[PDB]
Amino acid sequence: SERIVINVGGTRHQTHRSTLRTLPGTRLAWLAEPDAHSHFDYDPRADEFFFDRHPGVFAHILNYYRTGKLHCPADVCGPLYEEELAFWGIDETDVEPCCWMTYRQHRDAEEALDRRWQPRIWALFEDPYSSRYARYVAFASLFFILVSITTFCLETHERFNPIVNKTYYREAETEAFLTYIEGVCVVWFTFEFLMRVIFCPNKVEFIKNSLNIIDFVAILPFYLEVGLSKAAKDVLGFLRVVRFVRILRIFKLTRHFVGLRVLGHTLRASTNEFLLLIIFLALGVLIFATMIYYAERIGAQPNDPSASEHTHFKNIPIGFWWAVVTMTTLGYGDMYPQTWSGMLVGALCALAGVLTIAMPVPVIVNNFGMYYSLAMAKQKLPKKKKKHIPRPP
Amino acid sequence: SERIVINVGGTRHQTHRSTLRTLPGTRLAWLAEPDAHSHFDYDPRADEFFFDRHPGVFAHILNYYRTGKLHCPADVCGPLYEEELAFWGIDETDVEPCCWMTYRQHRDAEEALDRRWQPRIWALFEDPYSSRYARYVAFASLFFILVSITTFCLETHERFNPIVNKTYYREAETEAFLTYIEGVCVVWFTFEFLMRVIFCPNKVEFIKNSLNIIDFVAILPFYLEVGLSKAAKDVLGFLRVVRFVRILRIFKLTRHFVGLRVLGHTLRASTNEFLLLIIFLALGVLIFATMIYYAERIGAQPNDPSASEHTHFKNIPIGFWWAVVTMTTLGYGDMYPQTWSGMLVGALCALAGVLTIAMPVPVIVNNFGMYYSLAMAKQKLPKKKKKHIPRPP
Amino acid sequence: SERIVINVGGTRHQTHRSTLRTLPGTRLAWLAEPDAHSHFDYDPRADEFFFDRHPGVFAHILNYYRTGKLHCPADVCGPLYEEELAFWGIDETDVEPCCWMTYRQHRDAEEALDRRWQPRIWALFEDPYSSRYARYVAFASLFFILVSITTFCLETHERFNPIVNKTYYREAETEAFLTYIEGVCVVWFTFEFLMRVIFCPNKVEFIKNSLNIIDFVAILPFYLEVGLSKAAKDVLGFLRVVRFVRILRIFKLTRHFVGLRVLGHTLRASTNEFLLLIIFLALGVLIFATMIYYAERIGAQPNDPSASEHTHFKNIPIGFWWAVVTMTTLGYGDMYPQTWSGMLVGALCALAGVLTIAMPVPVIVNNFGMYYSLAMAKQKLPKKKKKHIPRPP
Amino acid sequence: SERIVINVGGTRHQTHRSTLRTLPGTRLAWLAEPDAHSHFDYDPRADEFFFDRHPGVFAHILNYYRTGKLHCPADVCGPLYEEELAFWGIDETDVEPCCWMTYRQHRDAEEALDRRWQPRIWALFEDPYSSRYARYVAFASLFFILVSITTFCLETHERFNPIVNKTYYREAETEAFLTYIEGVCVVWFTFEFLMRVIFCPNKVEFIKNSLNIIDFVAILPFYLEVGLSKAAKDVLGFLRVVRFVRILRIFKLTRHFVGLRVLGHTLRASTNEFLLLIIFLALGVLIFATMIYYAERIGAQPNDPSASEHTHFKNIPIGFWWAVVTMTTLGYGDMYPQTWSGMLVGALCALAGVLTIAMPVPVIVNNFGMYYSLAMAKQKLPKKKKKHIPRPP
Ligand SMILES: [K+]
Ligand SMILES: [K+]
Ligand SMILES: [K+]
Ligand SMILES: [K+]
Ligand SMILES: [Zn+2]
Ligand SMILES: [Zn+2]
Ligand SMILES: [Zn+2]
Ligand SMILES: [Zn+2]
Repeated sequence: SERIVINVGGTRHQTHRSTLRTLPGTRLAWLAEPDAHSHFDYDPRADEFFFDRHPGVFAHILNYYRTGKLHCPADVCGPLYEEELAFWGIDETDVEPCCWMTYRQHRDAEEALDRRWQPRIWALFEDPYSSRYARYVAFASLFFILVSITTFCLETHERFNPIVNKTYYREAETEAFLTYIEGVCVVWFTFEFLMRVIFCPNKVEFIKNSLNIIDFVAILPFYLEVGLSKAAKDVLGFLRVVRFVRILRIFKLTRHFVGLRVLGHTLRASTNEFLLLIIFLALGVLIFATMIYYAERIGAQPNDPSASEHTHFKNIPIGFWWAVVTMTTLGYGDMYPQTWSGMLVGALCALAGVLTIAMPVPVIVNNFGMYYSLAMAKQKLPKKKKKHIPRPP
Repeated sequence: SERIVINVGGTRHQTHRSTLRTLPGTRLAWLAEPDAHSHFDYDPRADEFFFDRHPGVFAHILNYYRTGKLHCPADVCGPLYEEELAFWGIDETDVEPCCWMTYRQHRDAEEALDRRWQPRIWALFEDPYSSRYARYVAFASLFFILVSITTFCLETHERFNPIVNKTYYREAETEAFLTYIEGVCVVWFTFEFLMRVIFCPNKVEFIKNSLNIIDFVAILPFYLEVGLSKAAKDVLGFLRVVRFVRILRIFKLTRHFVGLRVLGHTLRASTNEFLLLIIFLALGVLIFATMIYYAERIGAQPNDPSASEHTHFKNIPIGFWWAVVTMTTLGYGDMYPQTWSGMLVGALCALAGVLTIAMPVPVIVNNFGMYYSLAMAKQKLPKKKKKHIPRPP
Repeated sequence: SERIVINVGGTRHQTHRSTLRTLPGTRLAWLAEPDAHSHFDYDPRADEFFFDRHPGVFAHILNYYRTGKLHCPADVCGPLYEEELAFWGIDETDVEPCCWMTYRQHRDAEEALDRRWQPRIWALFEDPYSSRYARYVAFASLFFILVSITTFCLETHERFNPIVNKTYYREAETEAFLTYIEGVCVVWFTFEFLMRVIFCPNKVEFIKNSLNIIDFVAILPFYLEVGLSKAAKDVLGFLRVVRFVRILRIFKLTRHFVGLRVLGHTLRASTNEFLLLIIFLALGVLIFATMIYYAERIGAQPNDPSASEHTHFKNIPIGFWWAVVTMTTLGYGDMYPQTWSGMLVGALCALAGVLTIAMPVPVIVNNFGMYYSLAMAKQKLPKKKKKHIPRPP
Repeated sequence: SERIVINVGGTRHQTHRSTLRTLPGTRLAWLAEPDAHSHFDYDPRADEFFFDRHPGVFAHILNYYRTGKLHCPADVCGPLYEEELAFWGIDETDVEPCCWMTYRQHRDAEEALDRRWQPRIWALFEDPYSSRYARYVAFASLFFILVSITTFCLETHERFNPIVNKTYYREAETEAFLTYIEGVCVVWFTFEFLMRVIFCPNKVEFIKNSLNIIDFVAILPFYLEVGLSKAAKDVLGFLRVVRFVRILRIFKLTRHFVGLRVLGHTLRASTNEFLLLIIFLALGVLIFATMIYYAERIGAQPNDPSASEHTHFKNIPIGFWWAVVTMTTLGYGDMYPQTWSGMLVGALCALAGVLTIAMPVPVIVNNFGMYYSLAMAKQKLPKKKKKHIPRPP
């Protein structure tokens, strides 16, 4: 009467029926009731109920019954404790904030990290290692993306844009070689795009796929040569700006990399820290721009009609630029303080920038480290054969 | 006789009566005395006293009785151990320094993180989400603060300050548009301020509130147009300097952010590390300024009458500026060593600066990380319903 | 029947025969079978099988039998748990990914960190502390390597390369003193190399040794003076480029240092993070170069025939250089944005560079820290005498 | 026979006599012998030996007996485990390298952190808080040290060194005010120094005290005015260089600070990491200086007689300066690559510098963090009254 002995995995836990009776609806509560002999495993020889569970954590569960606050035992992996409290009926959203960030850590990382010829057609878009043709087409598309990017970067150069005379417009024209190489790359990319269009299951998600969007936007300007006078000039002007995306085709290749998927998950999972960093920088930039603009006017020469003639800080927005360059410890040197007051404000800006940049960035860095370790583990670990054949219920 | 068996949560702990008798006044000490059968729960069948507590930590408490030094078991959350030793009577200020910083960690973070129409009137100052009018007034005050700040930053620009001729004073005058927008913003802010003044409970703390102080100081210069000749020029000169605070109205909006409250708590809780960083920087700056000023004179040309003509380091304070810019790895390039001795001193300055900046900043960064994790946890965790109905004493 | 009591190190673990029978082939499975009395140690008095093992981890092993997922107890060193599960028959490649990176940590670090006168001849190449002649030859080779390096660095100077007139070729010739010192150093190094050639066991690995390769490549140019007209000029031109390696002889001395061996192991063990860092930098550099080149053309003056006359960003590759200098927070200041659009892109470049540089570098830094702590431990720990005399099987 | 039951703190540990007999000379070994009933506490009723010790760690000690390798249980503070194994007789220098750096951590930090009127005379050198006169003399010496330093820094300025004509030597002379203030400060410091000389116990250590050395060296130049023609000019020239130490008197005041004592202990305890950092920087600087000097000559114009006319990298030592400025991400911009090859080498230099600077600096930073946390703990913790009255042996 009032003393009940729980036998968990061969370790006898003793407690009063009242302590079990505190938290109702849970399995131990039902144990405390007078109709428990039939309900649960029990032997009249020793008057102990037997549960075939880890005892080392049942200590902590029973502690939640005793004191009233549920904590995570720091000597067991989060998932192990999760499964134990799941069996005992304790709700997992009860743990104290002192032990919540380590408990809900692996599960946060885990959640963040998560007709006959049609297969052979689609095998050109599957993983490279999934076939030999796949690994060849992947190498070829890599070569052609690189050639496109190099053509772009060389097209913007001077050596390949000699000035010429047109009869009466004077301008610089691009070499023919570049246009020919661009045509070749467009032919290859359009062939690939048409072959991919051949098989397009769930065309809504195919259009929602950012990669295919980038491909089509990148292939639009060249194919607009036939389509393209007054509107034609504006559309060409925006067509150069569209061609600006042609470097974005490199993500098609780098998507199969692991570190980049981890980086995408890190970014999408650390929005709060990015917003925090941007707010810190905005406040710092504004405050220090105002401070330096006013400091640099103290020593202004009275003779000059303008308020500031000898200082780079002729207004506050210029202060914004200097404040960013100085807080990130970049320090180009295009504009710097030139008055003792300006120098004081500048030293404060450098130190405050180091601090308010080093506040949230370590949070973000720890997120990436955790996700990368987990992803590399899940990649390295050989595929299991589920050695444990579970017993029937 | 001399062998007493303590039954804690179904685990029998055995020890000599002397070990219990060492630390007097505590509950176990009273257990050791010969008048313990009535005082505590005890059965003559097994000669064991029964305590319904976590046994895994009673091991460590009894260890304090045995050896004489109290430690924190690194496998339980600090608050759990705190509550257990609180029950057993052990003083919490006895733990060894090896295990004090982790024990008193959550409790440090926790402490650092902590007439009919009058409600509807005050509802304009309450949280935005607390109503719909609140969220609208909040959006409107955001718009008007941003307009005030943009007017300020554009007022300091040249494009909006064209030079003019006044008849005989020559100066640049600000555009009328800016003055009109400023008047509009002042009208709105004064309306808000008067409505807030309508209801001001505990007016002493209302005046002590830094936000209301900033509001009044920011609204004083405009309203001084009517009040405002010899004293008037000085008060206008200081009025521009007062208007310098008008950018501080952005804290009124950003106070409801979480990262900023965490930053305020971090700053206020890491004063020692800030003083340490400032002392390190002062010693480094002084020492390296002297060293570089003397190094740069070794190669001074004898012909020149001045001691230093070819060096930027004409004196030591200039050295202060260079030493800050160089120790923070900023490196503007306005002044740099130009003598082999100067270059040696410069390399030492760069390395020593990296080191004495990276000494205390990680301490501060860890503080912010801990406070931010705890605050984000306490924000995310859904409000509890206190499932545990405590038993009557 | 169905209730089996395992006695591990004096702690009785109780469980059903089914739970043991789940995972077959393991020792506990064989325990569950009806032919277990003879097979294992067992007493009919208490009906318990006795195993003389750590019980605190047998809890977790039996937990793997019960639930079906094997975890690492965070309260025991990885090697201890490894040895226990090795005894019990559990495969070590079954642990959950939540507890794999800490389990397989020490073993990863450990694996990464791992005729009469012929002995006296070879004693000149052995460790310096291994003899007295060894420590003397080591000091002497240090002196001579340093003299060679100083001769090199001074040979490239102007003070030692005065212009002269040759009769009709005009050029600058190196001082004779440098050539004499070089000859002396070559004599010493060739004597050392010949003495080492005297004894060369496993000559294949001797040739595979990078140090001996560097020695021979460094000693080739001088000895080619006798060997060395049209081909002679090209071979001299490449001989200067070969002599460029003469600074690599410093690794011969620094190989006996500990931090450098740890750094070599860190590099070779963190290839993935290096590839990740290089990919991040390549994407960032490409993207930001394109963005800044296009941003800086928005404000281009229309009068100029060239597209860009007032900007340092005349093409995209120049953008590559600026993007590296700006993302590493180096910021020389040779080229910087000069247009409001350029300044926006520049601020984004600085922040994104800090982030994508601080992503993988902490992983690499943690690797080096772990390897260095382990190597310093293994160096400090005095050589053991294996106090534990193991019992015969 | 062969089965011995050890009762440690009420938990029965069972093991074979052979396992105890493995490690000889230790207490458990003596337990295993047949003459153990009299030697140790033992009851024939239960055939168990009773030890009044923590059982949770006796598990691990007995594990050392069983397997043969001693590990540290990660759930107990290092000192607790130290004291337990000290009682059991296990040598502490046996623990495995996997668990040595965490075991020997607190003890490393701890070791690193460690006639009638004569008392009133010496009370002027004792701690400021130790009296009222002490706190006053401390404030006064602070004021006078600051005045000396300000006089120094202003003496090197131009405003206070106007050029004058002496009749025939032309030079700039220092203002009289500075000399008068210097005389006053020297009078005060000499009075303090004489009063301290009054009482000088253990005069050998008084002379070995670096602070008194600095005081005497700083006070020597002024007092040499009376002592001080040909030798006089050289001694004055070195006297300015001696006066260079006058800024070192600030350590007299800052010695009572805590962060500085922690920094001194950190430096003295991290010599290996400093040597490692310096070696890394020397190799990096040498290698990259050579690489950039050779890279920048590829694009050298053939017309120029000199090898390099258009590059800042006219020789290799200049490369040393650039390599330091670039590896520390300082980047003054006085010299930077101007050739595509030079730019490649420069990008490599920036990245390699970040890496080989971030390798050992985190080790040093962790040392400082550990020492600072321990020192702040030992400072905060109130002085104990040793509640535990130990029992007589
Ligand atoms: K910089
Ligand atoms: K710069
Ligand atoms: K810089
Ligand atoms: K920097
Ligand atoms: Zn786990
Ligand atoms: Zn907790
Ligand atoms: Zn271990
Ligand atoms: Zn402890």
